[PDB]
Amino acid sequence: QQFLSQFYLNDQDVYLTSNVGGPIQDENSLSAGQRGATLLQDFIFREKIQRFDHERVPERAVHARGTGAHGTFTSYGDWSNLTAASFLSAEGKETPMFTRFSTVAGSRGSADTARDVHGFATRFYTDEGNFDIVGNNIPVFFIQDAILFPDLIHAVKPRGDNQIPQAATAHDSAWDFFSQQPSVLHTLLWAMAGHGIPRSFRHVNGFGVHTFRLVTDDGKTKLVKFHWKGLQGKASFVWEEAQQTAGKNADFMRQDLFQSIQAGRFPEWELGVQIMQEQDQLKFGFDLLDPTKIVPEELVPVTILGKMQLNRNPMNYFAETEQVMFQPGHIVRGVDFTEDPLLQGRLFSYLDTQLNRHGGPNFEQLPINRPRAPIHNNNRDGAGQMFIPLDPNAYSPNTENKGSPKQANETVGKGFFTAPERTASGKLQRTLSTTFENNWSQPRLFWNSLVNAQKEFIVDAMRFETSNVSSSVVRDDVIIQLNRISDNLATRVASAIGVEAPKPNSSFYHDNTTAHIGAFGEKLAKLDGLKVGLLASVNKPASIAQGAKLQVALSSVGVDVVVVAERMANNVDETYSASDAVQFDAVVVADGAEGLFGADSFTVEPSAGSGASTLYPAGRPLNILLDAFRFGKTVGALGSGSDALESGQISSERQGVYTGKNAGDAFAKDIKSGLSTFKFLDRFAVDE
Amino acid sequence: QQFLSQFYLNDQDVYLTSNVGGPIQDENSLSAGQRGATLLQDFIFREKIQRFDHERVPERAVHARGTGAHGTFTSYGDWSNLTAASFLSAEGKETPMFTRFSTVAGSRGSADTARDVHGFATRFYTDEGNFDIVGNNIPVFFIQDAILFPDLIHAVKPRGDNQIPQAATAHDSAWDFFSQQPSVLHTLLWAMAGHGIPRSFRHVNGFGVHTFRLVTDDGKTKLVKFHWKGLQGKASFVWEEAQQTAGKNADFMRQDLFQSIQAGRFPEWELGVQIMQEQDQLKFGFDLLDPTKIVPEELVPVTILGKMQLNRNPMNYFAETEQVMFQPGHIVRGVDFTEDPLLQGRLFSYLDTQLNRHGGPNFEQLPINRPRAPIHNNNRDGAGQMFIPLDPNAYSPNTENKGSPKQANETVGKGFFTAPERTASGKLQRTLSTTFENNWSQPRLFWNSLVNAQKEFIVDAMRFETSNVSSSVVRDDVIIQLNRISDNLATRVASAIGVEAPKPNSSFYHDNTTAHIGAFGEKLAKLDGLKVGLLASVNKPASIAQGAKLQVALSSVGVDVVVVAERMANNVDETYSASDAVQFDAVVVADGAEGLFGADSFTVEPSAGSGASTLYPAGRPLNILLDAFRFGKTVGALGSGSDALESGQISSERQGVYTGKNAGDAFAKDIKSGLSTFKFLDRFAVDE
Amino acid sequence: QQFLSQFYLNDQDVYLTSNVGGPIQDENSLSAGQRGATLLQDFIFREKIQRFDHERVPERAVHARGTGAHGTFTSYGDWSNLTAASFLSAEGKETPMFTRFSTVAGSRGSADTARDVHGFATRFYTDEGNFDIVGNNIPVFFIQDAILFPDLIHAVKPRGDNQIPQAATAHDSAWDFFSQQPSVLHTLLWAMAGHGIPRSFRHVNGFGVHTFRLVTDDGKTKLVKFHWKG
Ligand code: HDD
Ligand code: HDD
Ligand code: HDD
Ligand SMILES: *[C@@H]1O[C@H](CO)[C@@H](O)[C@H](O)[C@H]1NC(C)=O
Ligand SMILES: *[C@@H]1O[C@H](CO)[C@@H](O)[C@H](O)[C@H]1NC(C)=O
Ligand SMILES: *[C@@H]1O[C@H](CO)[C@@H](O)[C@H](O)[C@H]1NC(C)=O
Ligand SMILES: *[C@@H]1O[C@H](CO)[C@@H](O)[C@H](O)[C@H]1NC(C)=O
Ligand SMILES: *[C@@H]1O[C@H](CO)[C@@H](O)[C@H](O)[C@H]1NC(C)=O
Ligand SMILES: *[C@@H]1O[C@H](CO)[C@@H](O)[C@H](O)[C@H]1NC(C)=O
Ligand SMILES: [Ca+2]
Ligand SMILES: [Ca+2]
Ligand SMILES: [Ca+2]
Ligand SMILES: [Ca+2]
Ligand SMILES: [Ca+2]
Repeated sequence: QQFLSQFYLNDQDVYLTSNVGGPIQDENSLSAGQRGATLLQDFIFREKIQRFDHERVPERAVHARGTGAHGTFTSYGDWSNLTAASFLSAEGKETPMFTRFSTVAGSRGSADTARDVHGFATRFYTDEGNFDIVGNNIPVFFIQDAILFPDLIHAVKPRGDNQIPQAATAHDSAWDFFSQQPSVLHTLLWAMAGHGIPRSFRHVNGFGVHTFRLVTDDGKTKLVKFHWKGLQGKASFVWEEAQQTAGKNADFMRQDLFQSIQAGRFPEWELGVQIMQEQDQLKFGFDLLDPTKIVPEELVPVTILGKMQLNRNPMNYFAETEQVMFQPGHIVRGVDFTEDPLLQGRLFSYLDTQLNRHGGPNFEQLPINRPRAPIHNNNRDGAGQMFIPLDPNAYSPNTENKGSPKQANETVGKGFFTAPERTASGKLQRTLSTTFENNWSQPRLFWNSLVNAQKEFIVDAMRFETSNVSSSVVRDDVIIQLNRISDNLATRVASAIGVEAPKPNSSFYHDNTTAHIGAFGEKLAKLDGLKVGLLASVNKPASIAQGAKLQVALSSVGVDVVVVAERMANNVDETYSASDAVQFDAVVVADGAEGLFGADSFTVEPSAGSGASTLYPAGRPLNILLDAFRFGKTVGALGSGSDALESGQISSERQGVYTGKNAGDAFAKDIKSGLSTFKFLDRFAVDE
Repeated sequence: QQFLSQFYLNDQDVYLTSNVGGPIQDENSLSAGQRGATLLQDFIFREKIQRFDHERVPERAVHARGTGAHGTFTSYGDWSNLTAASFLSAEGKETPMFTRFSTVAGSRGSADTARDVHGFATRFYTDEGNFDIVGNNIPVFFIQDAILFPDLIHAVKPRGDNQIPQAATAHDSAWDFFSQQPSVLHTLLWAMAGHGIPRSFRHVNGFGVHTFRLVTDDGKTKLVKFHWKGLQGKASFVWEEAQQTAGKNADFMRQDLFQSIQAGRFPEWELGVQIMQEQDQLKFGFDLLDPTKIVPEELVPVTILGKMQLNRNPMNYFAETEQVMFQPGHIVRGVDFTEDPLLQGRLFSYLDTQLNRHGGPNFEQLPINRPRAPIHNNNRDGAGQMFIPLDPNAYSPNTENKGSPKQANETVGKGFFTAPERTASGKLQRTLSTTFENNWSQPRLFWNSLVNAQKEFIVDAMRFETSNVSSSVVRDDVIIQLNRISDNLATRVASAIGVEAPKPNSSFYHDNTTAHIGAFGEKLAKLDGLKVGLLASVNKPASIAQGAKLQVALSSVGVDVVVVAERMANNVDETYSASDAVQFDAVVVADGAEGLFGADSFTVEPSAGSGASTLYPAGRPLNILLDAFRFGKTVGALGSGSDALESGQISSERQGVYTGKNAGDAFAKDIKSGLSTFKFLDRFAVDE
Repeated sequence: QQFLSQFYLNDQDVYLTSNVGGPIQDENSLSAGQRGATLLQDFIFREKIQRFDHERVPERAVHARGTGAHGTFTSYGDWSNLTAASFLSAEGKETPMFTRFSTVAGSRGSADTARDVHGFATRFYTDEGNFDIVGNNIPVFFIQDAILFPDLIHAVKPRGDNQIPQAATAHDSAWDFFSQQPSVLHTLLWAMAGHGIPRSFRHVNGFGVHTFRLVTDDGKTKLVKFHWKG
């Protein structure tokens, strides 16, 4: 906020002006008489409406729906023996960042909690150029060659004739593609697991996906995978809960990130690399160049390089978040590409697509895209040229500008250089590498590694999605492919969708596992920004007062208590009308609120002597409680509030149901335990 | 320069970087082996070539060919009793300016010296907003309603089928339009006179064309015409000279301006207004709203308000000159529009057309277009948004931003306001005003007011142009219209083009004149930047030495002496091969150079022993001399240099031919007298 | 469909081609060897990805979320005593139409069932030119002068800092504008009633909102409101 502040427009206590600084008024069109026609000479009208008429720019072709934040990177060491990259050159060295998180398929107003792969794009504004790692929350991708991207995306996006369905793979074309292109199976399993529906952007990890090269000044290389290890913990929804959130708060995840940062609860990730040798490319039984494969951490551990903290919200979403233009081609000395055909083609796309978004070639001149390092080159002109180059002789080699700008390379001026030992060999060809052909072993590895509940969630997701697939041909092709991963998986999905159970095809079956790969099964590391909804009543003021008492006990772990009541009164945060279970990570019925939770509240006729409230829909309080329970959330009750649990047929003997006499330390302890468990998986049926 | 310098990129003694600050080299593509194919991952190649591929923007729809300079305006007074305009509020108040001069019809890269109307666009960067007067070097325009602009311009521009001819009205469609739309006749006469082919942009006046309103803080108005009175004086070419210049130096006028500013010979114009009352709109015998009419200075004198000086060339032509986007809608408090239908429609076009040029709505954010005043409004977003608005509540009326930005109007915040007594009355209609119907009386006024030679130049121009009109219908229609101006004019043109001499139609004939309206007839006020070509010979070093001697005698009046010889040697500026009469305002043959001017030099056989030079084309020196004479320029000879005059059959008794013994003060005095006269009109035949 | 069919591209049982008619394959990038780098000379790759990279156009500034259908209008009469409009000149005269329905505030991909005013835009492809009535499902609008449109829309649309909330008036700026500009109250009541959340586009009426003029060949006029009665 040193650098960007030069572009700020402050509009506090000032007179309105045109875009060229003439003071104006803008509330009435210029007319010929009181009731007359509007005049063409009204330049105030036309300038104002013209800016409005042209406000929009094309949404991103993929990842249109996203949110961003500023942050800072701190290096944990001097990594110069591993890479020449300046931002990693010293312990404690700090580098500004901008990060954008996103879904993939949906357009820009689609719901945050759609099931999808998620983007995780991080820019380092380094002292030797902008460096972008444009990653995902899943370490593998659907396809093995960038040329297949429009096929994949056309298949997952809405139908060409009617543009249905929005932000969903639950339609024929998507599953047609997945089953025709089995490379997709690994990513598919991740997306059908908890990783497709995370609780927030703070509760995911990030991955560069591709193998990259790190390069030292003397040209030595290592092969790496980039990791962003989240310091909050993994937390994910179940499907029915994600759907409900989409209806109640389309902005759920962007709101969570914004509010956490405003509250000073800065989320953090550690940057790590799996460090490998050039000679390791084929050593592990798969190709390091294949973006559908993970390197299990049992084989190569993650070496931690430093830490990113997100600590500042944008001032203007459009200027900063909408306009940020990431490119994997934003590379710096000390990093190089590999021959991963997915990565290779990506490099073309990100330079080209900004011409669509920006409408011209000078997109790197936007404040959010500018480097924090000097720019000196012979590039010229183009629409939207915001600089005035003083050198009128824009060519090399020259004598007219005394040989400047000067060439920079491996040995002089700290130039970028391609890793010097990289070689090409063989015939020019359009082929699929024979090393890429195992599409099934790693999906089985992932499947083996999940807790039973998460295996079920995958099954339930695929049952849901493929029941929406009309084509019998597609449904059958899907089951055949799933069967090559696991006969159990295929059989459990087939039974819901009218497909005969397949016989085992054991070519790729195995029992290998890798640890903690699922979204479920580990406790949260931090509870920052989680919310407890305290269901209270204005008719019993002592119920409302329990909010403040519970809050004081939970403040130190960064948990907010939200007081819900029938109407806005002192110390009430929101009304039952405006509330839903999906807003809260835990729900607590306050002592004295139990009268709102009658078991007949859903269907009772609102007669005068029923004394039903008009302040919220029939059964709203009980609905919040029951939804919270069914979704697997921590539920609690204080004092007589436990009567509400009985009305809802919720036994206090169940895990994740807590009762307390009052809102003391003993109760807060239970709630903290519940919140760290996050979801109580014993409430979900599993196939026998 | 304090403002624009923040956008400067200095590339002296620096390493080459990408657009995002990464040091690079850019001289070899990345290849697979020494003789291999280029790799897609070469981001250095692609960023460099993408910038190049997108360098161009659409040329302006009209006035594509032009040049600009920075300057400063000084007010001669406190004009607050005449106008609320801030830049005219104090004696000695200074305001930065940018000015662009242009032709109209030709594309980018067309010749400076095409016959055309010329643009004269001046921006004042005032403390209360940018104010543009977008004018021409002729006070009247061809048409009376903006809606006819595409018709006029399609007719004047090249044919639709083959795009011939460039930058010329000498084709059927132009003269078809002129003869079908007699409103065009007044501007046509100005353009066919010397005003169509000026010597330089320093030697023209400027005009706002339209009647505007000036308005005081209390709402009182005057009607005005804006004038830019040039302080150098009017100077113009003859047609055959303008053509030869187009062949030898397409950049003649832009070069003249650039070099004059570099030499510190800053051209100046005084801003003036003819001040009239609202009640004067019809009382002069024509309508002040009619842009085809002048107000003769005999009826209303010009009141001088201040002075513009142009004193700094751009640093980068594209960034500054190509991207400057003028608008008559860039108006400030203290000025208002009139109901001139040409002005009225212009207001729409200049806001719309910048969307084409810039490719998006944020063109006022380009450095050259930004105001030197604060911007505060609720306009938002759009492609190429270079600001970050801090106010997230971009609407009025608001409480969320405490009611800011606040409305500015006549009485508060110094807002723009429409002159409060302007009224509308009558039926909505698409009609030509009955007050606009006299198309011929003022053309006759202009014709009457010219010296005989300039009458002849109009005749000669029309003879040239209409001899290139194939259609007999068009030729006949032209003569009919000209005849309504003057039977003399019509008959003189008709005789060249095979049209029968028309009978007089005396409806609009009159004998009134207005003073000094032509481009010819007055002496120059300043000789700054005029050029004397001294034709010398390396074989007679004393001839070259006369250059320095003549230069010393002429340096005090800002005239340059250019020494021309066979080859570059000490104190030689140009070679005969690279020289032409059109480069010089006067040509002098040096003592000792006379041997180069033999009468047989055009046709002698260049055989071995003939002695003829290969250093320049046959007859070049004599050609320069004879061209200079025929074009009407000052011609001189020193010492035995006078033998060259004898060879060219040029008698020294002729006006504007001067001889002397040596380059002393007496000869220099004669040259200054010749340069002040500029063109010797007695060398041109006139109809009897 | 006779008119639009000339622009149809039929891709049943055909070989794949480039945009300039050259038969191609598009499933593997051209590489230097089996595991090598992708070549710049792969024009098949670049044309395919360039088309993809540039698929999107800006969404409409308002009414971004909408759907359309083709149809046909039939005149019930010869209305020449009321209007010179050609498409209303004979009983039984038929004119092709296209209609788009929409919400107002939400972006592309926002929910159909957001509470909002709804667009009802109908084009008549008449024999004397295209005629559009660009209407809404509510007969009155929030503001009385077009110059206030960006103010209304900036207030209703998501906050400038964080772009929250999507497709909703349930935030401070919207209600700030509504309460500062009481002209908005009539439309507000319609939108807060069932008209803000219809069951479908088939179960709403349409309105031109503005008073228009109808004019006969001899220049006689009536003032009208246009209605589409479902
Ligand atoms: C050849 C096409 C192609 C392919 C194969 C990929 N992408 Fe990409 N992606 C684009 C073409 C593209 C794009 C069309 O160029 C986008 C849309 C907007 C933009 O700036 O780039 C983009 C955007 C985009 C964004 C959003 C950046 C932002 O927030 O603005 C992310 C996070 C990713 N991609 C991530 C990935 C990952 C992790 C990939 C595989 C490992 C991947 N993409 C493959
Ligand atoms: C309605 C169409 C129209 C009409 C009737 C006029 N103009 Fe204009 N003119 C334009 C439409 C336009 C334009 C298409 O909007 C241009 C082209 C580029 C631009 O910025 O504006 C322009 C450019 C343009 C320029 C170039 C500004 C520059 O250097 O960038 C000048 C000097 C003028 N015009 C002068 C005039 C004069 C003195 C007019 C009559 C008194 C006139 N124009 C009538
Ligand atoms: C001056 C600004 C302005 C104002 C005051 C209005 N509109 Fe409008 N409207 C636009 C500016 C606009 C626009 C920005 O020009 C749009 C966006 C996309 C487009 O084609 O036009 C548009 C789109 C648009 C659409 C979508 C057409 C489609 O489906 O593509 C409809 C149905 C309406 N408007 C309806 C109305 C109604 C019934 C209005 C009041 C009676 C109204 N608008 C006032
Ligand atoms: C890098 O390795 C070298 C040689 O082994 C040694 O000087 C040093 O321990 C290392 N330096 C850093 C940056 O840790
Ligand atoms: C880098 O540039 C320098 C200076 O021109 C040159 O000497 C050197 O050989 C270049 N190449 C490499 C690979 O270092
Ligand atoms: C303006 O007019 C008044 C009254 O006629 C006069 O006294 C005053 O000097 C004028 N102001 C200027 C700046 O000329
Ligand atoms: C200008 O605005 C002020 C303050 O809002 C208002 O009182 C006044 O009527 C306006 N003045 C004119 C001349 O319209
Ligand atoms: C000159 O103009 C005046 C005023 O319009 C007019 O009365 C007079 O007749 C004209 N005289 C000549 C010489 O035609
Ligand atoms: C129009 O009006 C006339 C006279 O009132 C009437 O006779 C005629 O039938 C009308 N035309 C139609 C088509 O209704
Ligand atoms: Ca391949
Ligand atoms: Ca329990
Ligand atoms: Ca008119
Ligand atoms: Ca010649
Ligand atoms: Ca003489």
